[PDB]
Amino acid sequence: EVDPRLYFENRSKFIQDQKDKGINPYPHKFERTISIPEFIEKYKDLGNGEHLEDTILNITGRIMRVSASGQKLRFFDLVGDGEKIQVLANYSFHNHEKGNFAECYDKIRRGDIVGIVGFPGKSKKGELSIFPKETILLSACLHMLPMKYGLTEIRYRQRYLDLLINESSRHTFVTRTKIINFLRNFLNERGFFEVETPMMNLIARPFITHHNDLDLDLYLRIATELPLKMLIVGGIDKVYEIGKVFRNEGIDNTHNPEFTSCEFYWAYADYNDLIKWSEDFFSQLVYHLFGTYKISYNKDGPENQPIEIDFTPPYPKVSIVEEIEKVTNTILEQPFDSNETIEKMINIIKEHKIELPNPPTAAKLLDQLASHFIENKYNDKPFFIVEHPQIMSPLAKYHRTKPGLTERLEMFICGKEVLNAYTELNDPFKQKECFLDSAFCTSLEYGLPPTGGLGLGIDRITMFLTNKNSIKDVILFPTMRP
Amino acid sequence: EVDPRLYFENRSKFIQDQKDKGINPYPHKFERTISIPEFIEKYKDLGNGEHLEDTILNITGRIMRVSFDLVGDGEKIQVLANYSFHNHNFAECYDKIRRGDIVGIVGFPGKSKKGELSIFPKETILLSACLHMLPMKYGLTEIRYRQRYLDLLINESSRHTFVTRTKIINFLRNFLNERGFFEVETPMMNLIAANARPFITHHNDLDLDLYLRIATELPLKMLIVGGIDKVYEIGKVFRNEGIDNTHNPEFTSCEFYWAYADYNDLIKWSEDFFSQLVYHLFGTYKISYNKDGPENQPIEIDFTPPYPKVSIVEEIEKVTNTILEQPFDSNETIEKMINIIKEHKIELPNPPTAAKLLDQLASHFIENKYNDKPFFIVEHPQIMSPLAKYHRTKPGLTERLEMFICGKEVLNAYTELNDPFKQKLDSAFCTSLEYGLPPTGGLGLGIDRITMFLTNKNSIKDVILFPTMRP
Ligand SMILES: C[C@H]1CCC[C@H](C[C@@H]2Cc3cc(O)cc(O)c3C(=O)O2)O1
Ligand SMILES: C[C@H]1CCC[C@H](C[C@@H]2Cc3cc(O)cc(O)c3C(=O)O2)O1
Ligand SMILES: N[C@@H](CCCC[NH3+])C(=O)O
Ligand SMILES: N[C@@H](CCCC[NH3+])C(=O)O
Ligand SMILES: [Cl-]
Repeated sequence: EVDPRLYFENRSKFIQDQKDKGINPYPHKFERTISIPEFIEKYKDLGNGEHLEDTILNITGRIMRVSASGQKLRFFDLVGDGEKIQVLANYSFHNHEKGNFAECYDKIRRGDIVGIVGFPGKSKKGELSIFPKETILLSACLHMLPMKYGLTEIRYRQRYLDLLINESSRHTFVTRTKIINFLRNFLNERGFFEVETPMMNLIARPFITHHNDLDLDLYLRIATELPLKMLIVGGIDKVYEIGKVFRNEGIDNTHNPEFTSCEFYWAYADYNDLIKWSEDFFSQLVYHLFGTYKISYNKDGPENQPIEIDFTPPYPKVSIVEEIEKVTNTILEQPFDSNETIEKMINIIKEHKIELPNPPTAAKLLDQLASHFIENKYNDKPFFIVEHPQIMSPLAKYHRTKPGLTERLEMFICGKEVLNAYTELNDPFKQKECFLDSAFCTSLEYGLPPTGGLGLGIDRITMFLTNKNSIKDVILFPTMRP
Repeated sequence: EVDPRLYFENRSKFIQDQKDKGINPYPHKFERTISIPEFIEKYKDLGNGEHLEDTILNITGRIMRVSFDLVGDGEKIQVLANYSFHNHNFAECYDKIRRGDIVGIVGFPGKSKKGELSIFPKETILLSACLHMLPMKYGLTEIRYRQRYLDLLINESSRHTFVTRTKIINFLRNFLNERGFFEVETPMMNLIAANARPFITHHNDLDLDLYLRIATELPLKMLIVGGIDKVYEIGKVFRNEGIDNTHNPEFTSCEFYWAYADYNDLIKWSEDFFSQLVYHLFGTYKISYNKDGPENQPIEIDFTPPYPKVSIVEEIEKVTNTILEQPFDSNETIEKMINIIKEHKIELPNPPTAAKLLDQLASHFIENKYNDKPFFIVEHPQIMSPLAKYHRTKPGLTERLEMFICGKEVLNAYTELNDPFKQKLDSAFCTSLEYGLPPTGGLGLGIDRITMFLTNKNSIKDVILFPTMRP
């Protein structure tokens, strides 16, 4: 035990020595007849101690436990694609002509990738194993690997260690890819049409980069909203894009400078459809992934009791202003940026011991107030926070009966935002910035139909569905300090 | 012949006037019962002049011709607006409608005496006005790229072009997933960035200058090490470099990495995947392609496997009456190549490294050996190819391939190099290789060039929706 991190020294040597002896310890091809998970699937049902000696198979995996037993009989745990089988290497069954048994297995360390030629069977004890007549070294593992339960900050830097050791890690990311596919199939079913828009435009704080043979400073997209709308105008009535978006700001458990987003835009759809949409999409994904609508989620971390979140539609809808009003014994007279009212809000913020932001714009004052009182109204369910004001919501179309508000929604899971959508604004005159892009503004003048449109935070969604407290856990190689 | 300046102003006025009259010319919702393409599909088979007057339908589209022509989702139907049927003033409710306007109609389906399939309005609402005058059909420059929504609205080919792009991508995603691959997302921004100049940007609350990925190769390999034996990613990659017909600073790529697969597997792969996509999209393996532009006769490109394979060195050698003795970066040989470049009147690059000298020589002689078929250019040397594993029988070469269509590169792939000692890059990636990368084959596709050929376009600008233009 306790190797002095000289394993590398004594492996890097061992490699060169293998080259010196005429051997190639990194051979080009190994023609395999079967993947581990297939192996398990087609031999799960053998009787303890039954060998199929007339079946010669070629298999590959990574060694993960070199157990030894006798001298003329040696074990190994072999893994591939998230699964394990045993190897039982018997001096008796070993094809001697190719090589001396002891010296063909004395070589194999933990981590090594091997290629075995064997027959399938079960041990007396009933462990399903491969039985090698021959074992080739395909790609050595030069370093000592962490033991099971070995894992820190190393997970994120070196994901390949997480994926190799912690059976949950693999699951976590297999779930991410599921979700994304589910959604793509969800949307394509409904007739939507995936496109790609530009990552860099000419205009949240942005990431700014230069194009050398262009002499123009460009900007990494803070979102996918604008071009898609320009495409609705193009006459792609149902259009979406899944993909990375870049926001220069603080990093924390629910914040990464680059993150995956989906936005779809559905011509001829009002706010009500997007609520029907969201309730239908969330529930179905959750049912798809767990067979039940309810799930468990360790909000306060895995050392603390989980909570149960219930995705059965419908979900609640809360009117942001009416709640803050209700909950503060207060009226918030319009317009919100009026003098009288901003003070009334700052008065509230301080008097409930909460952090004032600078600038104190009514838009930001609302958001804070919301994020204190309302956002954690329900953890045990997802719910919507609807009808935000126009001065929070400048692409959101003016609500049709209620003055001052828009027809917008935001779905919240356990305090955090994961969907944001609204009846789009399509009337160029009402766009206060247009009287944004010169290009986008113009399009609106070519005539945007009534449209509803919706945005999802892929990672936060993934986070909840994979019981992670950090967004760093559900991204494969998050951006770390050096 | 109207002026476009005032047209905007007179419509902008017309909107305000509508609001003054209590009318809302941008109404929130119109509950439609049917899409145009559905309308066509469920009434294609009416007799000329037959009305189904007891069927009241709600439909929407964009007006495109006053005589009215109505379009939605790439298709057109007629509108016939009759005093006979109008729910009562008719003239003043339709004198209002301009070309471009989006409307919502309440009508019944039927055919004109002449057999044109149409909707018949009792009522027509203005849903979203078109404030500008639109291009006449067959009146469309640089405007296509800046304002794509005009291209998509007028030129029935444009829509096709992009519908094809999204097809291809889906075909490939289903192609790969079928075979067991596992889509992932890697980072767009790395600490250290193929051989290409990078886009460089700063993270504010990290206080650090990061690099837009020039490719997806490295992390995927680090994932192979992770034990995702079949892994792929489709997505944008950023290269600070020249723009032209087959070049955009940002472009879509797909790279998959296939553990335990040799270089040959990737040939089988590519020949499969190309042929099948081509068969999938056109029903035949052969396509037509206006290489020299649409004013010039097309050529026929034949995707029936197998495709040819050409040994880069052996060809340049063969074609130049020349031996190119190893090592290539030797003194004697570089000269022998520069001698060749000048003496066949071709542009020398600086630096004159043997790696670049090869590439040029290749791109002149070999790359246009076949236009009428796709073909492979295999076994590049190690000094061109530093992630490519050393070819197993031939010294000096690697086990690499590159599929070329009509002179242009669209696939690049090799038996990966997995032996850290032989690697002459990220401290992170290197390290992974020391944890032990199995034999793996891996492959890269240029989504946009592939699209370009399959959609008969001379420019890569045509198959990207909003290409990056100068203002
Ligand atoms: C496209 C929108 C749609 C609503 C859901 C989501 C809202 C937030 C935004 C965000 C910002 C940011 O700076 C770092 C993030 O990680 C996230 C994130 O995951 O979700 O993304
Ligand atoms: C994934 C790789 C594999 C070879 C096929 C293709 C090669 C080039 C890449 C490239 C570079 C560049 O700086 C500007 C580009 O437009 C393109 C492009 O789209 O074609 O993509
Ligand atoms: N751009 C929005 C998502 C789309 C909302 C509806 N247009 C966001 O990032 O929140
Ligand atoms: N990174 C390569 C594609 C993968 C080739 C095989 N590892 C390129 O951009 O050409
Ligand atoms: Cl070979």
